[PDB]
This record gives sequence, structure tokens and C-alpha cells, in this order.
Amino acid sequence: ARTFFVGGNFKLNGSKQSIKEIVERLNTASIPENVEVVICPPATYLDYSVSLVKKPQVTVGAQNAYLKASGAFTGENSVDQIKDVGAKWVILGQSERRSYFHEDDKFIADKTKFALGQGVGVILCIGETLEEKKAGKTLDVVERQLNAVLEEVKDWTNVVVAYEPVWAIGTGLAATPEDAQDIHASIRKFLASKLGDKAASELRILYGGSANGSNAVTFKDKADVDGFLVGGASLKPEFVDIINSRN
Amino acid sequence: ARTFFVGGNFKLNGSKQSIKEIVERLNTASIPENVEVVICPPATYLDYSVSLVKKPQVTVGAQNAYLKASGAFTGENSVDQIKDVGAKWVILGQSERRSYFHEDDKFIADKTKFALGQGVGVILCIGETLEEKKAGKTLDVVERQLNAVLEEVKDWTNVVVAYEPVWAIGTGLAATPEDAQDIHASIRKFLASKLGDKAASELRILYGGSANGSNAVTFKDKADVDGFLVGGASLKPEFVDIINSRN
Repeated sequence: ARTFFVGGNFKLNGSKQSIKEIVERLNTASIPENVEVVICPPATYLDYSVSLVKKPQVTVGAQNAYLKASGAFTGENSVDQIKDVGAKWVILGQSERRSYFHEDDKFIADKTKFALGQGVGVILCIGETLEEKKAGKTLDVVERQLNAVLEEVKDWTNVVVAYEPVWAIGTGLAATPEDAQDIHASIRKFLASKLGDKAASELRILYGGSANGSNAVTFKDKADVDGFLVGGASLKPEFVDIINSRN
Repeated sequence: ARTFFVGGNFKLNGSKQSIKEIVERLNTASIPENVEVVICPPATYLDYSVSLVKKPQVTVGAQNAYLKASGAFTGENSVDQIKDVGAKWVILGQSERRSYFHEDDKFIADKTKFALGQGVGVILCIGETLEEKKAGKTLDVVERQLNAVLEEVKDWTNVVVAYEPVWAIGTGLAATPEDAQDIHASIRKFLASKLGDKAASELRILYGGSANGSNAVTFKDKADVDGFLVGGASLKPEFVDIINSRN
């Protein structure tokens, strides 16, 4: 049906030694032939991380890039440059970009149609902050985020959606598998009625936010929870345990 | 006296073969000893550029970084990972960053304090738009931008300032050798106000705004123009002509 995807966002972490030891353990882990693993390092180690990977199921992605591949856009990342180096994914739209780094939904929307225009796969994130949660505004916000992408992008084959309760981001208190299933399935029938039942049925919807070694098995029999976006334990050994969580 | 300095801000531009092509031209061309050349590629290509650099004057620097070193800040570059890959400089303030990406002056200041503290040199940019230019806001804008820094950073030994007349950067006109001289000299004495004659006497102010092979020699017997922050011509081969403009 859909393939189980485990994305590992490293974040502003990782040195050449630590990238050596993480992608060394992934080449040594015993994972299913039938699993999709994307490690997303800081751009300063993407080229290195692709030198190091020797397991076919693990491709490498960047964590942010800009919506034009060349020019005077100092400080920025480019899809063409990460692609040259051999990476196949870019995370667009993290709780650590939109809040702090002032990324407006249209900014992510336009960014997401140029990336797919360029061959790369996108990891798109959507998420409500605890007050939007306190006021029963979760779906109302997620649809608002998705709809800006939706007004721009119409083939979402190489798109994955990453739902991140902002209040579960690397706090240690995740959603329960049950709470997460409801919203995932809600996002999918919203995305059925906006894209088709076939495309809504192919799209992967990753849960993100305090996902870790021991709680991944509780999300084991959750149909609309197609994988995981692992931030904090992406740089821990229990990362293979979240990749073998349905194994 | 002040050492000649030539910074090469590549912006969002390059590929492995281009950065290979470019570093080899400097790796073998005639360049004065005691000139200071810093090439600033995209973050993806920083590690490789350092493996490629062989001519000692030439160090690599990153085009932008955050005010923290590790953590939850997706898409950001870290002062330590640039150091890890071996770049010795970070362009900050630079000017773009203020316009499209909205970096306020104090964001820059704090990022300069932390950056120097981390032991990485700062190329610091300053400048006014055509709207502060025709209004006659020029000097009080730069004094505000520099004052912001000045309150945080109280040692300026590994700082080079860059004045990008924003009415020139990528527009394709270089505001004269004469009014350039006068803006640098103005801002050298404002710094001397805030750090004494001593500090100001050794600090470098580089003219940014369209500098190139054909014209870098008309900035030659200009005293306060201590170097250049080349954008576009860094890619091109006249970048070598600009390291020899001052003979």
C-alpha cells in the first residue's frame, strides 16, 4: 500500500565524527528491504553524508532550501547544489523555520513547487502550536497550511507530509497513537476531497514530535500513520528501533 | 598599515566542477604574498573547497551562520561546523540577509559576538538603500548598524567591515572611488570614536557594491578602501585581477 518512511532530521547538530558514527550504524543495522530512510544533516555535512552511506534504503536530504536555484540570495540553500552533491530530499515548512525564521505559508508553497519542478522530493511540515490546540483549532490550521501548498502544487507524487505537533517538538511528550490517528486520517480525507482518492491514498503522512525508540511500537497498527519524522533520536542509536518499529 | 583584503562572496552560485575550476585558478595564478583572499561558497561546498585550497593566502569562509552552535534550529549553519570543515570566516550582515531575510541589526550584532567568541572571523556588512540614499540618511543608517554591533562586540581584531552601497550591489554601477573614499573615511572615524585611533587604524573597511577586474585599480590610492567584497566577479576569472589591483 504506502511504503514506511523514516526521516531523521538532525538539525543544528552533527560533526564529521558524529556523522561518521551515525551513517556507519545505518550501513550496519538490519532494516527491511521494504523501508524508506532519509537522513537530513546541516548542509555543511550533506556531501560527506552521501560519501558515507552504503545502504540502498538510506538517501540523504537537506533541511531547507530556497525557491530559486541561482543568484544573489546570500546565505541560502539551493536545490541544484544539494542535488549535485547527491541528495534527493529537502524539508520545507519545520517548526524551527516558520516560527523563528519568519516563513510564511506562501513562502513554503512557492518553495515546494520549485523543488518538485527541480527533481527533488519534499518533506512538507504542517503543525499547530499548543494554543491553536487549546482552542480546537488543529484542523482549521493544518488545512490552512496545506491549502496554501494546494493552491500552488497539483501533483504530489514525490511529496511527503510531516505532521508536528509543535508542542511535541523535542519536549519528550508526544501525541498518543490514538490522538495522532484521528488527525492523520482527517488530513488525508481533506487531502482526498482536494486531490483525488488515488493521490490522497498514495501520500505518506508522517507523525513527528518526541518520536523515539520506545514509543514507536505504539504507532505500529495505525494505518494513516505512514512513518515518522524523527528529530531528537535521529542522532541516537534508538533510531534503528523506530525504523524497525513495525518489523 | 592594513593588509590587502579581497573577500569573494559567491552568493547562491556554483557546482563542484565550478568551485573545482575556480579554486585551481588561484591555486596556480600569480597572487601577492600578504594579500588576504577569502572565498565564500555555498555551505554545501565548504568542506570540498577547503580540501581543494592549496595557496595559503586563500581561506574559505561561510556566507551566513546563527547565533547558537547546536540545537533545534533547522536550515541554519553553525559557527562550529564551519570551523569543523575548516572555513575561517563567516560573512554576516552581510546586506542580503537584511533585505529578503529580514535580519534586524541586533540579530546580526549578537551573531557577531557569538561568532567571534567561537573563534571564526566575521566579515560584517553595512549600507543604505536608495531610499536612505536620496533622503540623505546614509551616515546615520550605517552608524546605527555599526553602533548595534559596537554595543555587543568590544574587540575588533578579526572583524573586517564591508560597506555595500546597496545602490550598487548587483545593480551593475560602482559609486565612485571618490565618494567611496569619503564613506569609508567617515565610518573609520566613527569607529575611532568608539574604539580609539588605534583600533580604527588597523581595522579594514572593504568597498562592496560592483567592484571588478576592469575598475579595481581606480580604488587603488584610496586609503580607507582597504579591500573588496566581490560578488559576481568571484566566479569569473577577473577575481585574480582584483587581488593584484593594488600592486
